[PDB]
Amino acid sequence: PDLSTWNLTIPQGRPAITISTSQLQRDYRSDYFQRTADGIRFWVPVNGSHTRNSEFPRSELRETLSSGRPYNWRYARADNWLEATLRIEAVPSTRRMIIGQIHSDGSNSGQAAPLVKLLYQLRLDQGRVQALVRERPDDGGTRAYTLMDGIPLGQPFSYRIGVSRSGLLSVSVNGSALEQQLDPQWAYQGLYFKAGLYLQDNRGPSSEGGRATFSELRVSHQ
Repeated sequence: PDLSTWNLTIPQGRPAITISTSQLQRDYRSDYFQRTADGIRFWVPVNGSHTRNSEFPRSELRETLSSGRPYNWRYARADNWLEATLRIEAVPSTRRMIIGQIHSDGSNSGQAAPLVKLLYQLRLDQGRVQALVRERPDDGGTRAYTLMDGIPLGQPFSYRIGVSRSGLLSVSVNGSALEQQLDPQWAYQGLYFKAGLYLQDNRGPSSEGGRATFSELRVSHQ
């Protein structure tokens, strides 16, 4: 996958370090992020470090300009899409983790919160992917929609998250989708894509954590 348009936050350093787009391009490799024959391999130990405003570790990409500068866009400028193919290889005790998001920069709202978070949850031996969407930028909560179930560890699945230039939010897994016209307050918020592994668990042995390989990861604003 093309890493030209991403920078990466890892679960090491206190607070957590953000690897620049430049450093990422120079074939950066570590236990937390590796370019493999199967794509990009993410790994986040449950006891890894956290960003200054979060309580959970992550090895997650954040959208940027090729210059490494954070890229926040308003949907009206074009058709925005994030497309991925991945397989979950390991999960933490809580058995859930964020695998993708459309986050808000909070430039024109009281908070910087995600518009949508894709959550993978392994229940026993079958994993399901839920889309947690918040109706308005300042909302305190989100609504969960199960897009797909029956995805065991190792089984590849695809997902796509996007917002049309007219404001139509589209979220899907294996093609199973949910479409929603965005509330007008979203039209003037800076939005950005994220992909990787963001845990929602922070306790356990170093041997515990989340792991996944993305065989496909494309971002486009056409």
